[PDB]
Amino acid sequence: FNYKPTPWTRADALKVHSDDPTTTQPLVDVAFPVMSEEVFIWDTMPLRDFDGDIVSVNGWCVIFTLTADRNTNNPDFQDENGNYDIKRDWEDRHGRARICYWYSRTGKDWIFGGRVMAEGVSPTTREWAGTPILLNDEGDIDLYYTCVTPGATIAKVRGKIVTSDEGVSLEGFQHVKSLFSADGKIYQTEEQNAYWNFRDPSPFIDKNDGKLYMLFEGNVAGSRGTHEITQEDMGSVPPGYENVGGARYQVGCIGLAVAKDLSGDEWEILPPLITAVGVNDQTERPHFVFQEGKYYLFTISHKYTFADNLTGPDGVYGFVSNQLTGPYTPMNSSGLVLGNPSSQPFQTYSHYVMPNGLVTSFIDSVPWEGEKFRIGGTEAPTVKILLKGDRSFVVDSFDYGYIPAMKDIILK
Ligand SMILES: OC[C@H]1O[C@@](CO)(OC[C@H]2O[C@](O)(CO)[C@@H](O)[C@@H]2O)[C@@H](O)[C@@H]1O
Ligand SMILES: [Zn+2]
Ligand SMILES: [Zn+2]
Repeated sequence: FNYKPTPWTRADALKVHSDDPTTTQPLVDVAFPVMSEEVFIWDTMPLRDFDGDIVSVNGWCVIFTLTADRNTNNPDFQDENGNYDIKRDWEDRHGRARICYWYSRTGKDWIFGGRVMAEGVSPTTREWAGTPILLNDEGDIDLYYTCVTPGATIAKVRGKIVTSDEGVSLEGFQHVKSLFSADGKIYQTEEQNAYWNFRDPSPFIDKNDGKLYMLFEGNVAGSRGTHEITQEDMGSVPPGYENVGGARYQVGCIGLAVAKDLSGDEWEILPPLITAVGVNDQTERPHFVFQEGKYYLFTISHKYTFADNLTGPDGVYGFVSNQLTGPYTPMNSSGLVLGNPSSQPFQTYSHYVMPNGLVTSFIDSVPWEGEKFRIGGTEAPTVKILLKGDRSFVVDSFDYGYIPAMKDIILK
């Protein structure tokens, strides 16, 4: 606990630039293909090891997805004229979220595997995002995920992957351990704020101290509307930029916890690494890339969760430090790493930057015709970025849902 969070300040957010082609996702084809007519996917969680490397097993790449049925022929998802309401179906998906797995030898053209957990295993019906960790070369996996409604609880469930020449099976994801919820002194609770953010575990082992940590999305503790916007939250804003409007309502942070030992069954909540008080309510899906001795800390956020008199695109923001606990500097001087183009501002979401520079996202909403839009619920084209010191550059584009492994684990 002997470090201070690094604030992402109003001054930093004033540097955010939409449509910088070095930090903008290429336009999604409005005629994009869909990976499944039966299911929607969104948040995609590649199988990884404790350092962030994407791993295949016996040559099979694996992804875990937040997943819901498409209610195309479900009377309950017809409007008053009896027609399928894809918008209502898509916006309802959060309440229906389940974690499923897919597999592929190529890192694309994913084969559907089905549910990770049998219905009823998850303490909450909703299964929200986290990270699947391959623990060893015996195929043991810990899926860290979020249990939502009632409350918001980071949890884990341990199972096994089995492979053959024809595919992959997941087995034994039967026992969920609840790890922790918001505490109220460091991280905001439901009691303090009905709209509190607490989700998306991303565990890692730090070789500098050998300890098992996790990132997660939180908010800074305190009753909704009471937070002080400090000079450190402002940063060095220019003349005329002192009016923050209702910015005290935006209190996102990247939380950190440490495991009592490497089993990861017991956790100690620590101060956050990044705070965005007066800047953004949502620093979602925090994840590291460890490169050239540096800590690259990425988080996803929304245009519409910026505080008054700031703005930026939906997409991936990031920070870099030489030390786990900071100080951090914003990537590309503003924080923005990969934003949606302003002509298709909601085309993709849940950007996830992998250590190979590949960034996956799902297709959300693309402008279609007049005021119509197309809903995705399918993978977006993967983007490749280069990380160079405290800057990033878009340098290539790949197929829809291309998420190759960085190394292949041979099971024993
Ligand atoms: O009906 C609109 C609704 O359907 C989807 C299904 O993916 O789009 C279908 C729409 O896309 C084309 O196939 C073009 O690619 C059209 O021929 C068809 O009408 C959703 O994306 C959309 O919300
Ligand atoms: Zn590794
Ligand atoms: Zn082993």
